[PDB]
Amino acid sequence: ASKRALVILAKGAEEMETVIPVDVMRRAGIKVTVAGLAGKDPVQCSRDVVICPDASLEDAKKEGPYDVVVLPGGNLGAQNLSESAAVKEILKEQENRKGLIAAIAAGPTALLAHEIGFGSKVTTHPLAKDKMMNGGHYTYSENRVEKDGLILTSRGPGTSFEFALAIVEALNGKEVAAQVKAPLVLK
Amino acid sequence: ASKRALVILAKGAEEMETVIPVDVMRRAGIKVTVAGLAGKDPVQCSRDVVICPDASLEDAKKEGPYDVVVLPGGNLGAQNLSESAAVKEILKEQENRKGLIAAIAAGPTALLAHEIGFGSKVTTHPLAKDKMMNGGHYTYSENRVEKDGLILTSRGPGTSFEFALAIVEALNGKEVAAQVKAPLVLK
Repeated sequence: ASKRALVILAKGAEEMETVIPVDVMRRAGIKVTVAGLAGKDPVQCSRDVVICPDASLEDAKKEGPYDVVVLPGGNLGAQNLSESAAVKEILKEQENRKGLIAAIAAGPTALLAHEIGFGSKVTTHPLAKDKMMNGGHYTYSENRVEKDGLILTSRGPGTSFEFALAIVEALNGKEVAAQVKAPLVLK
Repeated sequence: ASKRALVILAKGAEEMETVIPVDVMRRAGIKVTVAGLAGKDPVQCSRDVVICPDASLEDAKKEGPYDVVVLPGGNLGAQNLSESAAVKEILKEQENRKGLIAAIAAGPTALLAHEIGFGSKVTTHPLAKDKMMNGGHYTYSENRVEKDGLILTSRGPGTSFEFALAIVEALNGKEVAAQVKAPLVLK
């Protein structure tokens, strides 16, 4: 009955873009699984914050399917996601089953690497735009949060709450989103 | 030299109110030490995100003094901070040395527990106002970020960026604060 979310955590991930969505989704009653790309070991994020995943991606991948697969940003983190064959398979399967895919900041560049959702209108961190647009497989947007069907993208740490709340609305509805939002004291 | 910051991490701390300041301060070139209240073991935050401290508070306390002591929020986390004799001593020392003390959400209630900065104008998460105002030792504010001398407070996850940038400006200046802010893509 409860929606499930898979958050793929790789070394170099932007910790704020990882923690805000995980926190907000759990406030929404979503069962969130933080899966480590390299395994079950703790992950050293971009600003040295060390986060211990709930499980390895290899294991979490066997506990699917998920209502949403979340790709945090962070330059080095995104590169790790982009080079992962496991991630490629996870996203292809999610896209095939018509499941939501959400990526923030540099995270969307992983979609390009795995040829996911070509033709979609997307946004990324301003510094990741060129990389994301290489080949013109997507149409760029400056919106803080962009949702084109089952592809949901966002721009950076500063858009993480909007990003997370958009995921919540897509999975649990806007009433729940509004309920979760109020206590956050967002402007 | 570079400024130093001490972030006291206790079980039940709100992970967003912990990670955002740590991340933003490090982007500001501030040497941040995430110290675990109970020790050097991983800490289970309010929304189950597990964070590994850089060191135990016991050891971090020996590497002082710090230019700012940061108290994250989270109902249960703030309660642990409020009940800690180690925290009481650290804050008293910081207050006596005229060093900055910054607390967010429920975090300010730890200031009350340790009789820190009485008379200061402060803010807290709306649900922590009554606890903070017990006895009328402070004057309450609705401002998203309140700074009365060396006592800096904020309201919640949604004010974490404002809170963190306020700390940066207080330690490294308005110029550095603006430089760090731009890449965040804040609204």
